[PDB]
Amino acid sequence: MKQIEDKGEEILSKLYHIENELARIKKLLGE
Amino acid sequence: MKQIEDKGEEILSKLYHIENELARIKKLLGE
Amino acid sequence: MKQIEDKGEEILSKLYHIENELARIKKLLGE
Amino acid sequence: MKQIEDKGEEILSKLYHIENELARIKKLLGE
Ligand SMILES: [Cl-]
Ligand SMILES: [Cl-]
Repeated sequence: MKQIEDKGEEILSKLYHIENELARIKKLLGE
Repeated sequence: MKQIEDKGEEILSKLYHIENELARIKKLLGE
Repeated sequence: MKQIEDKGEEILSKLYHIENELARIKKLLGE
Repeated sequence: MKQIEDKGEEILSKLYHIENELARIKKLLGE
């Protein structure tokens, strides 16, 4: 189903957002 | 598919939670 | 499909793991 | 389903990444 495929996409998009958050936090922490 | 939908909802729920927890951490570190 | 349902489950399980990591990090940071 | 499978793989890939990034942060904070 394309509804499921589309949900996969949305999920992935949230994971990229999380990775951007982490990139910021790693710099705040001087990593 | 109704079950997959429930798993899709639970997953997005958790993702938003994680995003918000990381946003609170970034906010606190920036202070 | 049950293959997709089972993948949903695995994904969720990783999100719980992430939440546990975060719980630890929030305490390290005195939140 | 082959496409959903590729999205499932990309998602798990990202999750492992995030888990490892958070593990490195917890390790560094505990030092
Ligand atoms: Cl995509
Ligand atoms: Cl489950």
